[PDB]
Amino acid sequence: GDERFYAEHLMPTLQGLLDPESAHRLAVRFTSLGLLPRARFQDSDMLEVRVLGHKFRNPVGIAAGFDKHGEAVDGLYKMGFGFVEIGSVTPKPQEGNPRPRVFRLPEDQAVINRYGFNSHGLSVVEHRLRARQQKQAKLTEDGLPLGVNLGKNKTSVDAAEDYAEGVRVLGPLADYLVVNVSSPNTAGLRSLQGKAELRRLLTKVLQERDGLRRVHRPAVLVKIAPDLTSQDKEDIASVVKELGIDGLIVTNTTVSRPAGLQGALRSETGGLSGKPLRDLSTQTIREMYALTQGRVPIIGVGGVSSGQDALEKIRAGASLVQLYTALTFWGPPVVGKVKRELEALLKEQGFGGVTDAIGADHR
Ligand SMILES: Cc1cc2nc3c(=O)[nH]c(=O)nc-3n(C[C@H](O)[C@H](O)[C@H](O)COP(=O)(O)O)c2cc1C
Ligand SMILES: O=C1c2ccccc2C(=O)c2c1nnn2-c1cc(F)c(-c2cccc(CO)c2)c(F)c1
Ligand SMILES: CCCCCCCCCCCC[N+](C)(C)[O-]
Ligand SMILES: O=C(O)c1cc(=O)[nH]c(=O)[nH]1
Repeated sequence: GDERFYAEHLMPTLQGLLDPESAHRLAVRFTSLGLLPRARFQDSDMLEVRVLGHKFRNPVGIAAGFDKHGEAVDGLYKMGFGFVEIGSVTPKPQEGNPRPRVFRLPEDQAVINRYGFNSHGLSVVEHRLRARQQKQAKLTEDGLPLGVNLGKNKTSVDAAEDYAEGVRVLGPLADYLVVNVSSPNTAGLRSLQGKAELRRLLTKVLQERDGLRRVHRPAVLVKIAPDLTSQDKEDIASVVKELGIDGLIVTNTTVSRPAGLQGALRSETGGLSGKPLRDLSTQTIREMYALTQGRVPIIGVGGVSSGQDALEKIRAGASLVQLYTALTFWGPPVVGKVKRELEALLKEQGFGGVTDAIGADHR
């Protein structure tokens, strides 16, 4: 009902009137103000997942980058997301790259962005989250956890200290933290995915995390690129198991440009998201699940806009999934759509619930 209206009329009209960055800002504002109908979909028990030390009422989250500064968290839960991830947040405020820096590829159901970690900074986000900290504690108890995605400043000399500062400041306010070493839009950042740098970096992050008081001690996940070599992936899996990293987010956007893209803006610099990333992401999930023997929780992300997309990532090894780009095309109704379709497919394929389907392709 609302799905068709948003998909065929409202969203195409917003896109026709507004450049993508302006449209994004409007979306965040409307969401923050709750200017959206409370999702009518009631989450069934078979969508519940217990992972990362928490209950998730459903496995569909909002990916990092939509609410970079923690301004729309409650509105995103109202939209029906089972968990919310904000960020990336950098230690100091920074403006990001010059405009234009976001591009729609409607023929490909894709987006290219080169925002460059535009961030209000840790202090501002800290105070935003503190203003609703007890509300979030209740939401988390009720199965709606909060993740905080940490980045590094453009002019930072010591990347590990940037992430450490993020752990110290926002760790106490998060159910999980994400060490984002896979943005394609910060020079040198992805090199932090290399084995030696990654081990040093994550050792420091986990030390800082372990130093927080117990009820303020988050899970720590690493978010990785879809563009890794086989060697890169082996090394990451090894470091993650060695250090006891709590999970992986798989994947960030791709700097590849798959054959067949039709969008006029396909050769813009930046990370590509949406459908052209979908199966690249799913295969990266599949590989990382195998390399970690299924013992390391994966949040699967990239090109999800249907129950089938979600279930493919879950069967490949994901315990949870996220989406972003689908929102920009389908609007808020896509969340209920994915959940309804996912429940139906689980039933069709003989799964008792999401948990039974995690990694099922490997078995
Ligand atoms: C405009 C835009 C901004 C993003 N910003 C971030 C970010 O700040 N940090 C991050 O870890 N991922 C960021 N992402 C990546 C998404 O979290 C996600 O990994 C990726 O877009 C694939 O999911 P999707 O195909 O559903 O959009 C951003 C993506 C887009 C499209
Ligand atoms: O190109 C982009 C884009 C690019 C890069 C990042 C983001 C976006 C992005 O959010 C977007 C785009 N085009 N349209 N939207 C968009 C616009 C909206 F108004 C809403 C929205 C949210 C809440 C309530 C209501 C009204 O009920 C509407 C929405 F979800 C998405
Ligand atoms: C082998 C992967 C090649 C690159 C990505 C493949 C994209 C598959 C097409 C499904 C997209 C649906 N739509 C509306 C976006 O065109
Ligand atoms: O801020 C950005 O440019 C950004 C960060 C990130 O992690 N991923 C992405 O696609 N963009």
